[PDB]
Amino acid sequence: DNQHKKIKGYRDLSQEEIDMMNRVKELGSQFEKLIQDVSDHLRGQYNASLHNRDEITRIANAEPGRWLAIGKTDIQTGMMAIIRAIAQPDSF
Amino acid sequence: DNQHKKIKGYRDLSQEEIDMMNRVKELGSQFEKLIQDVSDHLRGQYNASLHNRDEITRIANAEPGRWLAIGKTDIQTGMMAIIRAIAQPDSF
Amino acid sequence: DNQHKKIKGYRDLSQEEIDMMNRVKELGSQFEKLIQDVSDHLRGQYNASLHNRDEITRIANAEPGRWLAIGKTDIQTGMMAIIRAIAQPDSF
Amino acid sequence: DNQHKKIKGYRDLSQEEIDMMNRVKELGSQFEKLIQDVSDHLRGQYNASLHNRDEITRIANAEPGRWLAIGKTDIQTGMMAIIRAIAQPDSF
Amino acid sequence: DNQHKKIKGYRDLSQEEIDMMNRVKELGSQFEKLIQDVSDHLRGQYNASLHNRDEITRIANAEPGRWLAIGKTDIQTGMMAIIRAIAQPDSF
Amino acid sequence: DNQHKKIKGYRDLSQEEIDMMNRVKELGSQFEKLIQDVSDHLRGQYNASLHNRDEITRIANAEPGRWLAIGKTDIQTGMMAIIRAIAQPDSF
Repeated sequence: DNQHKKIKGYRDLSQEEIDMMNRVKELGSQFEKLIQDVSDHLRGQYNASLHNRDEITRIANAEPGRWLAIGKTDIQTGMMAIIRAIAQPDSF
Repeated sequence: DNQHKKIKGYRDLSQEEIDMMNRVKELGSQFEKLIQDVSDHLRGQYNASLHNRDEITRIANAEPGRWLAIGKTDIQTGMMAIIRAIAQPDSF
Repeated sequence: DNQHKKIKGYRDLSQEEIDMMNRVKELGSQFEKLIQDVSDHLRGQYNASLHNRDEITRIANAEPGRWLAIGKTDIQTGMMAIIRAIAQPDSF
Repeated sequence: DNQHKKIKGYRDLSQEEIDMMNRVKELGSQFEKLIQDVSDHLRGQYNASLHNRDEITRIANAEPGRWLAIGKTDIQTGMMAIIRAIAQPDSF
Repeated sequence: DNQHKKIKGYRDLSQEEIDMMNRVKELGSQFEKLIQDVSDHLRGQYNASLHNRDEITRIANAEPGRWLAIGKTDIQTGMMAIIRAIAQPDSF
Repeated sequence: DNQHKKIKGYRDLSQEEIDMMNRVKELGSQFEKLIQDVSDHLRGQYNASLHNRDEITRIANAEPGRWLAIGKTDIQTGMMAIIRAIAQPDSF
């Protein structure tokens, strides 16, 4: 379909550009694995700390699940910006 | 000096927590290498395209150096948020 | 070349999806025109105010060129996020 | 009440400045309509895909509702920054 | 344990640097108090307005709890960036 | 002129709402003073370190002026979001 040629901003890309975009994506998958690992650590920390009210309150005050979510969003939009720097669409 | 114990929010950390923070940092160094690589690609692209006004205008309109900078800032603040999710400082 | 099929995350798209992505892009071009208009207003404001030190200091303290730049970056990354919500790449 | 004169940062505005602020707001309402349209598309996509587990998993992995929400927040804060570039409050 | 010396990026800090970091943190606690105050105002506003459908719809359309949450996240990441400007870790 | 009534989104405000907005602004001026203080510290640090190439390279690698600028932008947009949570404009 060459669907991309139907989207505004399309630019033809070299293999080097594609490889660089794929590299950002592969590095991102390593961050995704790391984030899943941190999330499992947090789930365990909470489970172990059940019934310890002071530690449950400490975890709630630290808001680690929220901070992990912020980090995930920043990593992903950062990847998107690096890829746009490579792909260089001809649109605003 | 135990300087960190002089900073508000200090919490004692386990080795697992330190290892996880170091992992985020090591993955970040891979992104830093990737960003330096993209930046060199851009420098070459501009050099090759000197005197080709239409392509110099295309590069200026795509603003790839700006987009790369945005991506770097997002990757770094994302790392900071994941590390805070691990370290869990006891402060706002 | 079907270059996009060489990029990780590729998904086939319907015409409706392409139309929606093009609509975001067209609305973005209206914002780009608006931002260029505001930038010209600022250039005039500064020119008129040359030699009026108090008003030059007021403009420098308000930092309108910086705020306009922040707005441009937010509009553009917002467009990128809406387009990802439509295109739904199969990658992190 | 002239309530705005009770808020720090107040600056008197010209009609041109008000018109420009209203234009950003009107362009924003077009983006709000577009975002509502994308949200309805997503609701349909999910409904059609109910019982197709592989496609429900694809949608959940793509997180399009989250990405649309990120785009909405960026469009709105971008509007706020362009308006501050026009209005130029005399405060930090 | 000198745990911080086990984290990459560690740099020794002066008392002035620690005092400056503590000041950012103390100013942050004032913002946290302010945000809690605004949140209580919103809870009251909603309670008073129960049964007034037009005003409940106005509040839902204004999304003040969402905007307050965005402000909290920006204040906190801003604090983190100022503290990094002071602490100057030797890592990406 | 009641200029604000000419801007879309206008809502009448109570004195409590105005006081809360002014409080955010006053707390912001304390952050602005703190940021100016950190900026002066950085200027001194650089001056003292002139001719010490290793320390000049350390400062350049830490990018503290950039991080301080990021923090300033986050503090200011955070203030803007808290104020919108108070003022609750009737527009997107």
